[PDB]
Amino acid sequence: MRLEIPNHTERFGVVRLHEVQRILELDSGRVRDESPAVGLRRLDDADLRDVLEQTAIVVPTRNERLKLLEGVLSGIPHEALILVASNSSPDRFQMERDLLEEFAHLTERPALIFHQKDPALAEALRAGGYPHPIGEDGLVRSGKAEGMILALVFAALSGRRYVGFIDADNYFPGAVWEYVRAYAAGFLMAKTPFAMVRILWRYKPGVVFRRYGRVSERNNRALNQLIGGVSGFETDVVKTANAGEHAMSLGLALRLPLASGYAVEPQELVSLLELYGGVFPLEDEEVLQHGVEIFQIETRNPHLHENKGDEHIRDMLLACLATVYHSKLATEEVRQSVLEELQAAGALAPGEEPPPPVLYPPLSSLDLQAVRKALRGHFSRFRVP
Amino acid sequence: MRLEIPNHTERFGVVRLHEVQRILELDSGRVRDESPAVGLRRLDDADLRDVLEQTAIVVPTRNERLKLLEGVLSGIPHEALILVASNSSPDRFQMERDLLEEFAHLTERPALIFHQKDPALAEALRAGGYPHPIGEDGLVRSGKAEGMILALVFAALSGRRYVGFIDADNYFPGAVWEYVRAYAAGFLMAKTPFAMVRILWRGVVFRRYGRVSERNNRALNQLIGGVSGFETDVVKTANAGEHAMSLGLALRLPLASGYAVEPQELVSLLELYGGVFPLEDEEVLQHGVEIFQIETRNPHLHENKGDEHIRDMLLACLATVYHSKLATEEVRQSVLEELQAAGALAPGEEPPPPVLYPPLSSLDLQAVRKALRGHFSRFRVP
Ligand SMILES: Nc1nc2c(ncn2[C@@H]2O[C@H](COP(=O)(O)OP(=O)(O)O[C@H]3O[C@H](CO)[C@@H](O)[C@H](O)[C@@H]3O)[C@@H](O)[C@H]2O)c(=O)[nH]1
Ligand SMILES: Nc1nc2c(ncn2[C@@H]2O[C@H](COP(=O)(O)OP(=O)(O)O[C@H]3O[C@H](CO)[C@@H](O)[C@H](O)[C@@H]3O)[C@@H](O)[C@H]2O)c(=O)[nH]1
Ligand SMILES: [Mg+2]
Ligand SMILES: [Mg+2]
Ligand SMILES: [Zn+2]
Ligand SMILES: [Zn+2]
Ligand SMILES: [Zn+2]
Ligand SMILES: [Zn+2]
Ligand SMILES: [Zn+2]
Repeated sequence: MRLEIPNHTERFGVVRLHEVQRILELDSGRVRDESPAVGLRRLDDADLRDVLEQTAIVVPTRNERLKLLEGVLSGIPHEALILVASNSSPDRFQMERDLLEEFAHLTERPALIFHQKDPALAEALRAGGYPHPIGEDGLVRSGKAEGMILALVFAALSGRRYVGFIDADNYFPGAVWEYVRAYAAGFLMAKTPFAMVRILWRYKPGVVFRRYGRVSERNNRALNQLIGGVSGFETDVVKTANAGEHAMSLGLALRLPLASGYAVEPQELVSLLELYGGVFPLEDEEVLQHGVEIFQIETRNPHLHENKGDEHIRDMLLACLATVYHSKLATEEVRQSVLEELQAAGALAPGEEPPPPVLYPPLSSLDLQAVRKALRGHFSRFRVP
Repeated sequence: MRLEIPNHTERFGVVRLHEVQRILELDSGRVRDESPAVGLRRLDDADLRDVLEQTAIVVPTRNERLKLLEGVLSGIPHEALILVASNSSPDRFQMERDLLEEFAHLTERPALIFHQKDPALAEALRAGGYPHPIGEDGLVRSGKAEGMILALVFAALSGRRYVGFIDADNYFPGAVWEYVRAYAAGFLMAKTPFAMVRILWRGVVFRRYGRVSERNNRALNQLIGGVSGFETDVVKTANAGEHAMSLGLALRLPLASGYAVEPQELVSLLELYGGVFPLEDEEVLQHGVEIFQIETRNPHLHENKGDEHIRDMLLACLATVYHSKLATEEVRQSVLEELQAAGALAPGEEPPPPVLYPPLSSLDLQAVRKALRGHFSRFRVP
């Protein structure tokens, strides 16, 4: 894989937020006597795989066609561990388990699968002193976030260094291969234990392709405005406010609180800034000397995700602007810019005070020993030989 | 890369057609010390690339969005030599030359490019003892087939062993990568110098394209059964835009003109090496031909929704069979019926015997190498 080097890179405390990098070549081949370029990076097959050998790929699903999910699976590079994080209907979940098993079996690779609403996991969490995801029903709430949270836990338990997420509503397995390799590419270019990689795909000049465009644009702005509010300079750096397909080294993943809804992606960035932007004093000694790199990689393969959702669009916007409005870094100027976008579209007339998004605190607080203690008689269930 | 094992294999003279194989895993990793076997084919990354280091990948284009073509290029595995065969308008060709030059420089890899209507090549072919694809104007005829012929000449010259084709109307570089890894996957599983790999995929739109290719496939299978004496289901890639072949094979093979290119490749295989007619080629007699058919995980999602061509595609293919020297009266009539049934005059129906260029083997490479001497500069994207 050959990417561009980011021409500029926003600095913000110890966070280093790189400008978008285009991928020029999907597959760079095998390094020998190559002539060094200063404007782009070639990443060697070998090293990409070695990185993927330490990488967990979470595939979250809630009643997604089986064909699709199989498609996605066949597309994940061999070296990565697969975790299906399911929340499907009980029937479908079984079908998913059998699907994974055929797959892991035939391709001689380890995987894990689990279900969001599994009581075993709920007590596991709670024993490890992490009761926050559980609901009135005594089970973990439905929500992609809560699924990811549990996937993070497995990632942690399985000793993988990096976690990446790939959505299962992906028609193109070849795409998935790229996104996953691009994660590994990010982590290679990184020179910090604490790295994040976010995939985007921009569309350059309708119903779906048109008016979702102008919302990510707005969403992206509100992040840049948030940064601007602090540095005292405008910036156009953030282009991945929502980035479903994103990855992070586990060391950083466990450090970040997560939000509940569509708010999840945007929050991560806000969190990073609040935590490591040098404004509030910084506790974490190992981050203060290594810093955080954030990569934004522009993929060669389009994001084609099936749907039939309109009111997901409104919400997406709403959630992003919420996380910014309620940031401890939001200057008075930003807060109002944001509130005006909201009202002037769809949310509370007078009279707006957009719900503060609700935040699970970092997993760094979950005693992993307790969890290991608590699922001993079960780990062979989640595990798919 | 992991694939299914073909669950059967038609033997026809020394030709072996494999039943379709699904790719199960796009990327099987590095086989480093690994316990092999099971009922699938696993192909090591290292072996795959060593094969691509011997592979030319031809990208034909007539007047296609540049952004599409950059895409396609970006998906070709690094090891593979890129040949852009152009027949675009004067203006565009320039832009294409630039595009490629940029890409190859930036990614440090050899490419070549030519225009189908370049006079220098027409002179070269005529020198090579091969005037056949030249039109009246004195320039090479338009049509994809003619482009491929030229690209094969470049392939032979560049001394690569294996030639793959990839159409540029392709929206997903990821798909492109899978195709080219599949071509290598094919050649790796072959136990012969003479191998061929053919890729396929599985409103009221694509219903039209379906029933016709299943009809094109059926036609080819009928060709086979009429000879063997027993019906077969095996040909599923009568049309195969994305295909590859070891070069040794390609130069032995006479090429048809229209949408006859793909079907005719199979028919000529069967006629030359099916054991019916005298087969004299000490090497093919002794090594035989393997044809693979690989079902890809990534959809063929191209730039199209037009119906005039579709009929023509059917007519083309059914003609190649009708006019085969292997067709039986039964096989002939069955074609004629479908072909009238769809679109073709009631009485006087005898679909055009397609026109075929003789094998490229019948060409002197040193002659063309002499003739292109002052010109290699402009073809090679230096
Ligand atoms: N474990 C779990 N998985 C879920 C849940 N709900 C959905 N999923 C699965 O996780 C993915 C969520 O995808 P969608 O339901 O398609 O959400 P979306 O509206 O397409 O939005 C996505 O893309 C955006 C683009 O960057 C993202 O902003 C967003 O977070 C999300 O990933 C899907 O693969 C789905 O099958 C859940 O409650 N729990
Ligand atoms: N060099 C050259 N290229 C051409 C010419 N005409 C078309 N091409 C290019 O070669 C490819 C042929 O694709 P289309 O022109 O889109 O043909 P099609 O009707 O889409 O059919 C394609 O797909 C089918 C899939 O198996 C095939 O059956 C068919 O042969 C062809 O590849 C495209 O990249 C096209 O721009 C030509 O005269 N010369
Ligand atoms: Mg989706
Ligand atoms: Mg086409
Ligand atoms: Zn810049
Ligand atoms: Zn996506
Ligand atoms: Zn069969
Ligand atoms: Zn021999
Ligand atoms: Zn195709």
